[PDB]
Amino acid sequence: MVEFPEGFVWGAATSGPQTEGNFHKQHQNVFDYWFATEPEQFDAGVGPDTASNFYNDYDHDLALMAQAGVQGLRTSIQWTRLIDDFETASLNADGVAFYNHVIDSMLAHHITPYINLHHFDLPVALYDKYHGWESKHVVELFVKFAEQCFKLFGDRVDHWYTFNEPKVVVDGQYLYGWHYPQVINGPKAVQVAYNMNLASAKTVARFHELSVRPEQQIGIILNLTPAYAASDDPADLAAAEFAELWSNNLFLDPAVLGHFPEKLVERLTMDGVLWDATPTELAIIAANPVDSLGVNYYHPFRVQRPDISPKSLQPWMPDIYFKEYDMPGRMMNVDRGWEIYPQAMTDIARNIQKNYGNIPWMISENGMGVAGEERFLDKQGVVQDDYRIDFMKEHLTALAKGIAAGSNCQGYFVWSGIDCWSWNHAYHNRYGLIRNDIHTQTKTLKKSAKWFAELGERNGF
Amino acid sequence: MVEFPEGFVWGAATSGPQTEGNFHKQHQNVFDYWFATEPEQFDAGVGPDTASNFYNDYDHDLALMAQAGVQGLRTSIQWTRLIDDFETASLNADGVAFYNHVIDSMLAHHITPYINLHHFDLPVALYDKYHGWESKHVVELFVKFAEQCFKLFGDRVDHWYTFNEPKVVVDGQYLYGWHYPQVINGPKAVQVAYNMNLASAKTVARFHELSVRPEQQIGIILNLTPAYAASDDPADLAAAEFAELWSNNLFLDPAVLGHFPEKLVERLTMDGVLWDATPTELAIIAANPVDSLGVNYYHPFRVQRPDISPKSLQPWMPDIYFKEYDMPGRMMNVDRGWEIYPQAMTDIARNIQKNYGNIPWMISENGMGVAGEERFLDKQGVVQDDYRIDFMKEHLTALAKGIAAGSNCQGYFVWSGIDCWSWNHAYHNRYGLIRNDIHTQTKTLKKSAKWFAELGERNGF
Repeated sequence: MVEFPEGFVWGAATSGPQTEGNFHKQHQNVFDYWFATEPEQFDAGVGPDTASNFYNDYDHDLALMAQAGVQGLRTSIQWTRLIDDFETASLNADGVAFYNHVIDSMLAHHITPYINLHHFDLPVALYDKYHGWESKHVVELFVKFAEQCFKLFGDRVDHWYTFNEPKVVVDGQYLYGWHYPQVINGPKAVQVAYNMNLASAKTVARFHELSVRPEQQIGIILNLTPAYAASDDPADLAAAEFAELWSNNLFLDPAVLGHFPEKLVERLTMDGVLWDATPTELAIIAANPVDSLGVNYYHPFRVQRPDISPKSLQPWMPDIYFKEYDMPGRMMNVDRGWEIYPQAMTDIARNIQKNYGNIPWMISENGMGVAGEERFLDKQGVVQDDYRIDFMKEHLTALAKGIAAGSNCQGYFVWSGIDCWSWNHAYHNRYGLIRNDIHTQTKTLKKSAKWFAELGERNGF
Repeated sequence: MVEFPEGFVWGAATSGPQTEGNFHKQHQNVFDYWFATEPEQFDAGVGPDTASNFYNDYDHDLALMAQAGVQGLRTSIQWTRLIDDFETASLNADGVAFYNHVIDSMLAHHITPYINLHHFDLPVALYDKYHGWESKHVVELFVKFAEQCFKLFGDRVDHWYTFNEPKVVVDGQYLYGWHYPQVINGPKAVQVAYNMNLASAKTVARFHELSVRPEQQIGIILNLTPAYAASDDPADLAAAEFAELWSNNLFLDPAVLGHFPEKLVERLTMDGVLWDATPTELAIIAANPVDSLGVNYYHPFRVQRPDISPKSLQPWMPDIYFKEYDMPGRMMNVDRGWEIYPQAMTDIARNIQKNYGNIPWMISENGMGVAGEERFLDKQGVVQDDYRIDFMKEHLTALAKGIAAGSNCQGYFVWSGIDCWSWNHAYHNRYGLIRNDIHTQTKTLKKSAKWFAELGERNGF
């Protein structure tokens, strides 16, 4: 009734920081330090020190994911676990040993590894010493960490990603207080977006200098969620224009086309907040676009005119040009606060096909987070998460229309395999096909896990 | 808006004698002896013995030059420091170690070495024993010295020069009294100019027999300022034609074309002052042209007829055919007594392009000297030397339009990187991107140093 291309990958996505726990980890990332000093900023004071116990229980957790139909698992390597000295990227022997264990264990459970290098987990010491992603020297230290990952694990990992959602690092660390250091500074944010695009292009370049087999490829993972104008009012259309350039093109265009979006550069310049770039850096970005795209999609983005004129006396923010809009009658993931709009999948697919060379891409994250899932347990402690199955069906239906129209989508990864630690929200909302009882770290397939395994067997539903 | 070829080298120029100091040097060059016996001939009694302390401070000095944007550094090895016995070019172990330290330090700071073999520093013992450059035996001893440099340092130096401006040695030692021994004798000057051309050619032959890598190449550094005639009257046109042949073709033609300028030798012959040359020597000159050209430009050269007839009874001098002329309305460096005329660089570029097979060449010196620069210190001890930036801006604009017309210019070297000892003028005028407080040997980047680094980054301005 709804079928998918031959070879389509059915996978799951997590990250190191949200699964491993902090057991024996050498360095604190910014979230580790945030929790150590202000535990009250986290749901129930549950931080990342244990998370979903993946450091200790990886082998059996991978077996459960394989049970759940996870043919590919995408997670991340922590800079703060792998590296001893950041300046030279010397190696923490115990951390290298741990990532070889989980990659080997993925293979033994017949899971294809997809390895992302960075997922919101900047080392706090590099923020204290250089201001983190503001520093083009920190950019270089990142590339040297990437180089080690490629040399250590490239022999049995084909599929890599530089970053998960750099835009969330920019927004979170420098615009809205979501991430420690909670800086609130538009111009810095512009430089950080620049610096992270540059780090990604420099990592792509080093990846291909070091690759040995043709099937090795490196990509990036972004939100491509479209900006719908609230109305056809010119002021709402103009707000949606800028929201689109700034939330999507800022990263999509340099990663895939090789250059920054022309209209955005012009607006940033006119406002006096343009990044500092050099011709040599821009040439690196132009010469090393990603091999593939990971699309994270959860909810649409709707936007109307700003309440006050953008020429008002205020600190510069991208938000001076647009304000978020609530559509009456929207479908809502309420205990979460997000709109549910599957059709955006189709728009994204068409946009990639028409405007971005129909580059090979995957849905790298799609999922629904729900609170208090103990209420939906049945007589055997199996969460009856039909809502999650229906949510997956609605978005997969939309995806398949994009594919039949000709968009080069090659896989679908659910967020997430096993309930994992959702930053300051901790375990308030669950996303997994597999429930984790975090008091005992005992995990059990949900109803959606068996549906997912069957979806992969029939390559459809 | 003014841009340069890809690969363009942004560099700085100095010399051994003007930077090192005489710390532990085995031999006196002619300037050393001259300061030791008549220190009253040097500005403020400041001599060569400490200079800018490069012998003791080279590593930090190079680090400072690297942050000033010095991509290649051109300096010189002293005959009087490297060599123990001149007759066999046996080695002084401490001198060898010193120059390996310097060269290694350059590569460690990512500065490409450009090594010149001679910069006005004839060993004084060789003047006393053979009358120096008048002696073809001394020519042979220079070649034995050069051979040693190539063998010692050829493994990690690609770019060489035989001489910095032999013309200044001819002029200074044998015409106008600028250099000890201060001989005033036209006929000897003519022989010394022949001998040094021969010494350069023999050194080029020795270089290529010893070369290991195709990248290795050796040139000569000349001043090629054109002789602008004061007017169109034939007496003025005649004066300028000879001034051109004498001050430029005398060295350019044998160095690049492999033969001497015929209308010049004809006049030296008719005046009975021609050098003594053998056919075998002339064969060496023709068989070993240079691989490249270093051009020194500072100010134009304007010329009018001589006040009396060249037939008058008087000692033969090149000047009997021309007199320098001062053009009304000239743009002046009124403190230093130099006219500013950046258009001459465009003329040089065109002459090399049209008449010397567009041989690869660089601006090996260009710069502006200013006295009493403490007048422009900020509150943090940084010279505000905007005049120097504008000087560079004007000459680089002229340089670029020569490159646009097709001239094969590949680099631009500032005189100088660090303030250095300008012979009898000592430290009266400062040329550097980097100030030296000569009493303490404490060096500080000037404003122009920051403006030189960014220029290298844009490869333009």
